[PDB]
Amino acid sequence: NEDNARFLLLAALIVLYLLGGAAVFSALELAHERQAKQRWEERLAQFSRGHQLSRDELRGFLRHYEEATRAGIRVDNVRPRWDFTGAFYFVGTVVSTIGFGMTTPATVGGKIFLIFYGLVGCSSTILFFNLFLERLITIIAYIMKSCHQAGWKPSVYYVMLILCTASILISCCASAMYTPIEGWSYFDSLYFCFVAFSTIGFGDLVSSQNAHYESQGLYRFANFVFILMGVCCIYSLFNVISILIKQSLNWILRKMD
Amino acid sequence: NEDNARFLLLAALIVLYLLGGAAVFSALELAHERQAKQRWEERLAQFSRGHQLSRDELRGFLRHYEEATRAGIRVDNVRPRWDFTGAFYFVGTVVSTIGFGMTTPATVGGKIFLIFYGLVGCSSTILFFNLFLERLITIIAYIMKSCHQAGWKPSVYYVMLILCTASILISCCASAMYTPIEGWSYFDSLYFCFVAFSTIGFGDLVSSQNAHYESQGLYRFANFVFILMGVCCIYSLFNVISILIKQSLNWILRKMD
Ligand SMILES: CCCCC/C=C\C/C=C\CCCCCCCC(=O)O
Ligand SMILES: CCCCC/C=C\C/C=C\CCCCCCCC(=O)O
Ligand SMILES: CCCCCCCCCCCC
Ligand SMILES: CCCCCCCCCCCC
Ligand SMILES: CCCCCCCCCC
Ligand SMILES: CCCCCCCCCC
Ligand SMILES: CCCCCCCCCC
Ligand SMILES: CCCCCCCCCC
Ligand SMILES: CCCCCCCCCC
Ligand SMILES: CCCCCCCCCC
Ligand SMILES: CCCCCCCCCC
Ligand SMILES: CCCCCCCCCC
Ligand SMILES: CCCCCCCC
Ligand SMILES: CCCCCCCC
Ligand SMILES: CCCCCCCC
Ligand SMILES: CCCCCCCC
Ligand SMILES: CCCCCCCC
Ligand SMILES: CCCCCCCC
Ligand SMILES: CCCCCCCC
Ligand SMILES: CCCCCCCC
Ligand SMILES: CCCCCCCC
Ligand SMILES: CCCCCCCC
Ligand SMILES: [K+]
Ligand SMILES: [K+]
Ligand SMILES: [K+]
Ligand SMILES: [K+]
Repeated sequence: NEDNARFLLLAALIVLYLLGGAAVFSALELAHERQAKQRWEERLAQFSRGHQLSRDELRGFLRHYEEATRAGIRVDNVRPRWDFTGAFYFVGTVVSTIGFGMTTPATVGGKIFLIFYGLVGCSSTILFFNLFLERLITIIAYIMKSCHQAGWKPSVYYVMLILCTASILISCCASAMYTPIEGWSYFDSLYFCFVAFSTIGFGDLVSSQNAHYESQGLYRFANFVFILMGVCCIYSLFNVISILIKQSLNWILRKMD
Repeated sequence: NEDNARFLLLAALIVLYLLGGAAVFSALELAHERQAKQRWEERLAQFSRGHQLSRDELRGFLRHYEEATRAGIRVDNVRPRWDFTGAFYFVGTVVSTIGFGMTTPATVGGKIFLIFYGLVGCSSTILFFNLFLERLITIIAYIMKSCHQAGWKPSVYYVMLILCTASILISCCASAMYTPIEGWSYFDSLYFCFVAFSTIGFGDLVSSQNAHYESQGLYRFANFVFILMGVCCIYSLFNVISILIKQSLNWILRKMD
């Protein structure tokens, strides 16, 4: 009966959390959306009136451009898709369940292979993350025992603090490189780092997609290393916080009578 | 020493898997990409020649259109963002780490709140999935014991088979709709179902945004229910397959002596 009660309580809390977040986000973003839409409408009217064009022709042209954008054509000199390096980037985003969306299959035959490839690879990546967390806990215990000098296993709180510090340090180090090389601001770099490391992957900001990129040999290697370490650390942090939340739910159930 | 060897072996296998997948995907998609690019170039040249517009003006117009698209403007009629239900959809995609990308924050203040909101919600969702898997295993054991009529826990193989069957059934039932409602093909519907249920979320196909949507009350409820069940089942399947892969790694390590 305890397990069922815990399940039901967690479901109700998640529902309330979703409702509150929806209200807050709407209140934050509605006015900016409306202003942007009005600005676009004014620009489109100005362009249509300037060159004595018609709106149906512009609609057809924009539909063709949407198709071209889906194909991969951009406005500012992007790197080619579906070469060996681009395919490596695509499979890297697929196996980690990030899914930026900058490159997607378009043919029948590529989609079946995507289904089977992902089905086989995602589980292996999850196993890799679990083994990494176990190794990190073991090395932390060994270091603590050696410094004091099995039963020296650290508590959950200290592991959480260490993971938080490591995540912050890695994010700052990665942003310090993303900021100059790209045309991004520091806060935007931190936002991109959080979105990528959590395996959410909105796709609004994607790195290493500018055709000629100076050295271009070390940059891709550094990008790969940074993304891998960030994903591992953030996943471990999520698991530890989930354990703590479960303990809190147990306390809430015990208190209520 | 065994743990370190298993870690190293898994890393090497994943690297080889990535290389092979990259080669196959490139060989599958390069020609289609090139054909699409040539088609777009021909269309753009035709339009520019026809309407006597210079290249730079068209480039500026397309840059403005990209800026407008980033805020939610489309050539077809779509539902507004950030009213109250778009926010519900956005937070639902955020907490489950799907990240379609059809709606993203654009203001300073909405990005910090996103960071903290996701940090707190993703762990709760992971805990919910784990509790669901435990409950499903327990109910399977109880049903098996009752049919035969603790020590009646099923093997991993039977759980994997049951999860596979449930995933296939849910995917087919969900694809029964989305086919006439949005005018998709059946294979495209299955592809979208797999991409969404695995929490990859490319964003090329997104459901339930066409402004007027007939009933629009039951359709959203059904969409929510279907996505929730699919995500739960596919995550459970991933965990079981990871356990099996770990057993296989142990076997091959033992064989190597
Ligand atoms: C060596 C350890 C093996 C484990 C690998 C597991 C998962 C891969 C995870 C993340 C890779 C992120 C994609 C970045 C690729 C960029 C390459 C480029 O910019 O061209
Ligand atoms: C009642 C169980 C509580 C647990 C909820 C946990 C996670 C939510 C997961 C998936 C929902 C994503 C789909 C959002 C669709 C919104 C519906 C619409 O407007 O089209
Ligand atoms: C341009 C870089 C493409 C290849 C980079 C992958 C390097 C991974 C091999 C080292 C880990 C064992
Ligand atoms: C238009 C639909 C918005 C609200 C739908 C959410 C329904 C889930 C709440 C009931 C389950 C506890
Ligand atoms: C005792 C059974 C009560 C039902 C619990 C399930 C509620 C959540 C379903 C999504
Ligand atoms: C006992 C050896 C543990 C190996 C740790 C691997 C390094 C992790 C951070 C790069
Ligand atoms: C151009 C400045 C780039 C600095 C990157 C090095 C950060 C330290 C990593 C250990
Ligand atoms: C222009 C310098 C870009 C590469 C810096 C990263 C060096 C490797 C650090 C691991
Ligand atoms: C003896 C342990 C050497 C470290 C193995 C791990 C190296 C790959 C980590 C990415
Ligand atoms: C003992 C009852 C636990 C609830 C099982 C139902 C989960 C699936 C509902 C769709
Ligand atoms: C037009 C929709 C026909 C299919 C709806 C039935 C879905 C299966 C519900 C169990
Ligand atoms: C036009 C009918 C669309 C809604 C069908 C789904 C009914 C709810 C089934 C759970
Ligand atoms: C905690 C509930 C938030 C208020 C809901 C508003 C619905 C219009
Ligand atoms: C462009 C090919 C690079 C190959 C990397 C080395 C493979 C181990
Ligand atoms: C065009 C045939 C592709 C086959 C995909 C791989 C099947 C497992
Ligand atoms: C170890 C380097 C700390 C991060 C430097 C930040 C510089 C903007
Ligand atoms: C241009 C290739 C760079 C390879 C980096 C070194 C690999 C260990
Ligand atoms: C198993 C595939 C070997 C790597 C192929 C490299 C092709 C450039
Ligand atoms: C429990 C139902 C929440 C209120 C629904 C609001 C729909 C506009
Ligand atoms: C300017 C409003 C910021 C709201 C987010 C604060 C996070 C605790
Ligand atoms: C239980 C319904 C099976 C799926 C029907 C498919 C009809 C196109
Ligand atoms: C239009 C509102 C539909 C609500 C579905 C029933 C909720 C249990
Ligand atoms: K994900
Ligand atoms: K994702
Ligand atoms: K995504
Ligand atoms: K995306």
